[PDB]
Amino acid sequence: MNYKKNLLLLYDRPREPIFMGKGKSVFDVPDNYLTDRYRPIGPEIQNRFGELAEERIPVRSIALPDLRIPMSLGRQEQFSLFIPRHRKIAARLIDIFMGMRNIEELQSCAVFARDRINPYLFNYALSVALLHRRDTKNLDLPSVVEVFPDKYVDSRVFEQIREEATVVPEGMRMPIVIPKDFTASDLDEEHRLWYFREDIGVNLHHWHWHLVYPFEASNRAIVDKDRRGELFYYMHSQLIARYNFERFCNRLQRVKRLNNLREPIAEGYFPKLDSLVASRTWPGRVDNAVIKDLNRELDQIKQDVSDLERWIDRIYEAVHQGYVVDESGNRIFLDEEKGIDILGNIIESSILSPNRQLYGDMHNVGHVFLSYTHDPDHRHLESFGVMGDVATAMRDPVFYRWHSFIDDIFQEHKIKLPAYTKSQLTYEGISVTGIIVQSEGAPVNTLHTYWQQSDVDLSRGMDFVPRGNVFARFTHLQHAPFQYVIQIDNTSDAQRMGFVRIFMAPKNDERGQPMLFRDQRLFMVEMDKFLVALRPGANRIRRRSNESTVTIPFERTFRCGWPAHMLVPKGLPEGFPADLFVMVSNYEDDRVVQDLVGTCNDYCGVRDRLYPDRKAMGFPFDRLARTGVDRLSNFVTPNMAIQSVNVIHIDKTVPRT
Amino acid sequence: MNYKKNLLLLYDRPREPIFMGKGKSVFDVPDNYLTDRYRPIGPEIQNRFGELAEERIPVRSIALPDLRIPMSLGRQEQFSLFIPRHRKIAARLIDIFMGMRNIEELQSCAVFARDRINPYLFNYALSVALLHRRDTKNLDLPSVVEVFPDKYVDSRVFEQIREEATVVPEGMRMPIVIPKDFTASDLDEEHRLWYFREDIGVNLHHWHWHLVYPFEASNRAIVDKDRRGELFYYMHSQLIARYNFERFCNRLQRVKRLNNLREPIAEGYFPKLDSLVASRTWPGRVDNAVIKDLNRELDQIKQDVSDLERWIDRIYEAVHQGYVVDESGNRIFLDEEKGIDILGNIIESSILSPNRQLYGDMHNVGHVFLSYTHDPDHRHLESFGVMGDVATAMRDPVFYRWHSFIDDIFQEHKIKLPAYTKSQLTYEGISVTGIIVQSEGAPVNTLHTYWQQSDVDLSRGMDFVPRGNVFARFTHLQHAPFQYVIQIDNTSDAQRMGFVRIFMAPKNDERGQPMLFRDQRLFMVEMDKFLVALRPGANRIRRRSNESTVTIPFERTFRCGWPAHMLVPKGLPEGFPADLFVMVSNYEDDRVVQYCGVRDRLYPDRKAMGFPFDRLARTGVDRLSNFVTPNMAIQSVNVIHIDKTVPR
Ligand SMILES: [Cu+2]
Ligand SMILES: [Cu+2]
Ligand SMILES: [Cu+2]
Ligand SMILES: [Cu+2]
Repeated sequence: MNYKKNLLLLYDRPREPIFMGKGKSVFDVPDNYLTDRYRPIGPEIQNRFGELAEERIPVRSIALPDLRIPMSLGRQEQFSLFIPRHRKIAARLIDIFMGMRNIEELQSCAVFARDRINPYLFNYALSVALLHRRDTKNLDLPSVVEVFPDKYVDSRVFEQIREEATVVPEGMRMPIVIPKDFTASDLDEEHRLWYFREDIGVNLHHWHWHLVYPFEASNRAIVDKDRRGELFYYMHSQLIARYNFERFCNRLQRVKRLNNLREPIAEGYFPKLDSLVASRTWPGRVDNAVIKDLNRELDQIKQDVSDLERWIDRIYEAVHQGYVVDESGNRIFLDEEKGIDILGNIIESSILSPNRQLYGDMHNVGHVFLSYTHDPDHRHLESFGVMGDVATAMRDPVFYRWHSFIDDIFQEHKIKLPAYTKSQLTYEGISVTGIIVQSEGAPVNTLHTYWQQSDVDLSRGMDFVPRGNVFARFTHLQHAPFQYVIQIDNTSDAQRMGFVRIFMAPKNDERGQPMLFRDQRLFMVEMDKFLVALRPGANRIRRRSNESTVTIPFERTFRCGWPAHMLVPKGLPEGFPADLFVMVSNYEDDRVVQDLVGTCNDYCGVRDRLYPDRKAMGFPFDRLARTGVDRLSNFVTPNMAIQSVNVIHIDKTVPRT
Repeated sequence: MNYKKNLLLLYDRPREPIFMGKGKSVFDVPDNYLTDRYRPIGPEIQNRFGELAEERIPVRSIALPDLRIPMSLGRQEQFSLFIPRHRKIAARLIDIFMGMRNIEELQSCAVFARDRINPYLFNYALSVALLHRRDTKNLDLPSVVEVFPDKYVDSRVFEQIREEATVVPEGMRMPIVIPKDFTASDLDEEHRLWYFREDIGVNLHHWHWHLVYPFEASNRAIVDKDRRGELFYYMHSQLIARYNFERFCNRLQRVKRLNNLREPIAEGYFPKLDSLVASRTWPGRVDNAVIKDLNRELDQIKQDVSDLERWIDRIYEAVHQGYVVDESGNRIFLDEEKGIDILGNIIESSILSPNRQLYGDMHNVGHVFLSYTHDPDHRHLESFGVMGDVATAMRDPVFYRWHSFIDDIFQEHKIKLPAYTKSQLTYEGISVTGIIVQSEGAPVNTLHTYWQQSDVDLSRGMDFVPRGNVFARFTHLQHAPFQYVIQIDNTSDAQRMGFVRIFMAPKNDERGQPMLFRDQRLFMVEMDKFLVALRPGANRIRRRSNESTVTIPFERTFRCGWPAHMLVPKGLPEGFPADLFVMVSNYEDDRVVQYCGVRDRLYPDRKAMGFPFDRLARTGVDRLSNFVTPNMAIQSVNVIHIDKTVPR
């Protein structure tokens, strides 16, 4: 009905009162729905903003459950899901929206609440409720860049957008270029990774992943998704694999983990963001900041560094022991199947953790510690730095150090699992004899990258700015389109089903030697995974880069999955050598019997109960090598193939077409 | 298309070869589709009936997966979904039919298989496939009475139907009366409940319920229906409530549970059925038969009584402990919300059970033990008695004892739940001031029952019988139509939505006083549950007996739902006193944002099944008349039976 489309208007101009009129509509709000500030002059307002509106949306007056807790958070305050207290506020609000009887009342509750609670919080609480209600499915949720550009753009632009919108008439407005490589100069070698850390795409993917797989609320409210623990492990694990790749393409070494929390943090980061909702800027972190015990009375944080250290010591113990202990005292075994999934819920701390009290909230609390080095006891009345918000956490270099450490802990479990036997990863009959890649106007086995400007309308997000269009020009990494061509022989006499699993890693190390397996296995980034039917004899399989199951299209992100333009590492101008790897596994073993919708539920989707692959995530390379194996070229079975690829960057700006 | 209608022809005459022609059609069965018995004389056969057919259905020759497993079960053997081995065979066949994507290849696979596999098995496997594919939806499957009358009718009639059909010309054929109250004489007081145990209607309802909610099925999608565990609890729980009602109307006490499996079973039952597919009869059970350890090597059953006892001991422990343990070792808590649902899947064992290995297959294995007392080690090469088949299980009195026990186990959990507070079952503003019932030509607050003959065409099920019509006359309980009239006051100033929940129980005890709540709560049978919009002030709600959400129409059964004619207990000639109860709950709380429209999504009521009375009374409450809140009402009803046979 219309109602579905009317809720989307709430996302429009988050700080402009709801009675000011969104898009080509306006809400006809009761007087008891007006805020205390504006209610005493309600007559003057409803009339004043009624003009220029095609439609007028009525709203029925209900009682509405108590909004005390939702309103506890200040309006000009920041909102993070990492902070213990905010979690309890969101879960209260989400409960109101995710218990609202009708689509009429959801709209009524929302319209009332919207101008009383924190915009950032409202956006989150609504998102999730709509996302997981059974009568608001298939809904096109606005990009959070468009509603909250302050979390994605240098603060400098805002006063230019205000100038341009006020001075120049619509239609004649110049697109505002968004600064890139702006957080640090060349004295800081970390500045080279701007195109990854600060890319709009990857920050949106991270934010959205945490939307659809929260770690707190209610198991029916989306917490208990199949293998979400393993997902948490793998997704974040691939972030660092991809990051480490991009590091090698900028003449840097692999990211160093956060060994121990008492030693200083070498790499500072000033993010250059200004929260228009908080009306303040995010604090920076200086070079050689030290983690400090937190005592944030307001936020309900009383945590010592030793608490964190204690959790880590215990988690390590469990991993080595090989089992964990639940609240009850019983033992649960970290086996080949569910071990990783359990560990994930323990480490991030999802209510699915079999003993939160013992093994703690290790990952999340780390994000808070790192974000509050500048003001840990609240004596300076300052908010958290960028690592305290999922929306912005990936911008800071320390993210990759903290997430690198966490990964080492997971690894400590994976190296205990028994090596995959020759048998286990052989496909009797199937043999892959070669894989190549071809781009239009480029040699075989060669990928190209470059810069590309794209445009985004940030109009809906610019509160109290003259109406009209406000286009912003993003510069971001892009790759030339390509396609894989895989030669597979059947030699069976029957149609064979198979999973095509495509990863890509560096060929050599930082010192220029052909990488060993033990090293290289951890640097393999997944590039594609798809089902294929093989006829007897010979089969030529072709797969386009844009069909990737790791990626989501341009149009989806701007106008949940990994951004398409970030699919290929940057490489070097002189060319960066890389091993492309493909494996065909026996789909009959890997199959997950299931009924599936597969239509852009941002990647097909996988919002259906189960995850569509019985094998472990990162399956060929998640475990150690079997005896005798030493490098990729002798790890291989017949049903696998390796290919030398060369990744060439070109420092030029192509248009978006 | 036609294809949908052509599959329905497979259900016609299950034991007549598929090339003999069904209805006004015939299949053009290839010569390599003829069975090894019939292939060598294909020429003479194909053109025996070759002219006399209006339509001729072609059938394309396809690959056809290996049908070894489906064909493992003998053709002259009995089926049963309780037997472990049959489950694996059926689930595999279901998988084949289900796995042919095209609706034309399904017809081809079916036509081939039909004459190679066990008819009972075929019928099940097809029924399940059709009901749960997308292309074959809303397809009206023929009543299993019409295709397999042997499971529903005294064997005596069959030789009369054969005589009548051979001797007398069509049009002059007399309807065959089906014997009633034929399994036992008046020396057995259990014989009085024939009209319930042996009623066609209720046996069909039971069979069909297990069709749409299986407990084992390749793909955990069709087994995983919303609250199927709680459904399993409640549905079966209502069977016994209704049975116990009918017992009181025949001067009997409440059904005694199977306290322990070592003690003899007092009540024997000879069902008098003859399987025309097995060409044998179902075995009877003698008086004072004892359960015995099973070793049915063929059927793949190796179970000791102590195994059953061990499962029970463990389930009781879990229920008292208040939690279960999954395969992984984790604990899951039997809370107010999902507790009952979990327990249901545990008891009887649905693949949804969080730990089958520990808590076992308790309900199902019980059905097998009870059905094999006469031959537990297969030394006598005899098949299972009536309790071994869902289609026939309700005929035996022991069914209600075994299902009575099982219910007590569920109860043990329900009595742990906290009593519903005055608050929880009050509807602020709403007040029900009275409920009555009226039948045409009968005093107020009075229900009538009687016997009624109905007719069913068993023609499609009578294999190798001269074609024509074969009408059978069933005698079954019936009630005079009636309607409820409910007086509800709003006193709010706004339109209030509400759920009307109507139950009926016996009024008094054996000593002649008002029954106490603790007792009476378990004897309340659901009569209706429907949504109503109330205007401010006063509202007069009227509801017909035939609008009941517990029931399905006549036409569906004869031509899943409780039979309409069985909606009202029998009562006595002198009149049987009963308390009619109604409650209006706040639909806003009970609502679930998504017999009762299309079934395939959710159970439309957030409240527990049997909601007013599933839990113990709050402090101070003692009998129904002080359990009541304003938004409830009680009414004395009198149920009168009349021993006469009315026409339709
Ligand atoms: Cu994250
Ligand atoms: Cu993180
Ligand atoms: Cu049953
Ligand atoms: Cu049963």
